[PDB]
Amino acid sequence: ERLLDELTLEGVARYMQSERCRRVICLVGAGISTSAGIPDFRKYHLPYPEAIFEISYFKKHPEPFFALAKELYPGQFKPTICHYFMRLLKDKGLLLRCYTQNIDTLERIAGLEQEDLVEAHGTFYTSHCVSASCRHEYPLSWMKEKIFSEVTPKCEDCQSLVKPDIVFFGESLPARFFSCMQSDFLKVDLLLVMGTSLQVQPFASLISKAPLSTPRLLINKEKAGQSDPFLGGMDFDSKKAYRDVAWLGECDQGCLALAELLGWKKELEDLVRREHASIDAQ
Ligand SMILES: NC(=O)c1ccc[n+]([C@@H]2O[C@H](COP(=O)([O-])OP(=O)(O)OC[C@H]3O[C@@H](n4cnc5c(N)ncnc54)[C@H](O)[C@@H]3O)[C@@H](O)[C@H]2O)c1
Ligand SMILES: Cn1nc(C(F)(F)F)cc1-c1ccccc1CO
Ligand SMILES: [Zn+2]
Repeated sequence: ERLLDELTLEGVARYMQSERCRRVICLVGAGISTSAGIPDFRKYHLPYPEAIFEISYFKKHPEPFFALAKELYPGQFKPTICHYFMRLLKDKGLLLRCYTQNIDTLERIAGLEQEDLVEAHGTFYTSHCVSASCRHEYPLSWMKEKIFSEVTPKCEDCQSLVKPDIVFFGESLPARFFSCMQSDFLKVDLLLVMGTSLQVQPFASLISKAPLSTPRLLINKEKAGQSDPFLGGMDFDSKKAYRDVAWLGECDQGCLALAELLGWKKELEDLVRREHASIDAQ
């Protein structure tokens, strides 16, 4: 009946190395970056505490946002074992797409390219002048220098405010999300959900966009995605369970176990160690 021979990580690895599994979509959240030192990120006289992340207030008073940005700026941008496992998926020719709710750029530092990524909530990687007639793009280095010097970032062409490409409250989701969703989920063979509680919509509903036969593996500290008894959910434990698997623990250790099952543990170790060595050497 089912594509997985058993509702275990071993069954998922066997399915992955079968000829049936060619296209893997990753859905990742804050949990895949806590081991990197980036925790769950989410005087100025704010009218309401959400104003610091609402677009209108930012364009009126951006200084609070950038003060918070200096306070939260990471001491290092070192992706995790999980990030590099996704890079390995890319190298092995199995990665259809990575949908991320994170803005910390670690997916790109790990070697995932823009075509590989749907950054559902944007990113700090790129910033743009807020003027529609200009839209000058600035890199993260420029923005970091502005934030650390405590100088509000202004466009060099038109002197307008420059905003990191994260999706503020009152901004729309990137259209790439919907277009890529409509195409990708016709093609997915395996859904790999890592480090997210699947509570924020519409990113959570993504799991219901997979075909009914598509196996779905959750690597997370706690079970998530099951239908809420109060209000296509994950079914790990019922007698009708057939495709959903939960590996409970650190995302790094779950990806290590999966790589070991796949025979990739040495490749993953070498990749992580060389990339971390190059980051430390900057
Ligand atoms: N780094 C970031 O970019 C970041 C951080 C915090 C919040 N957010 C915002 O939160 C929203 C998305 O929510 P979400 O689902 O990503 O977060 P969430 O807090 O709802 O879920 C994260 C999940 O990961 C688990 N987890 C944490 N550390 C883990 C680890 N080391 N190993 C395994 N599991 C671990 C947590 O227990 C939790 O179940 C977006 O609005 C996003 O902008 C982003
Ligand atoms: C500097 N900064 N500022 C914010 C905000 F103000 F929007 F919350 C988020 C971040 C940021 C940037 C890069 C990596 C990780 C994070 C989140 O810890
Ligand atoms: Zn400009």
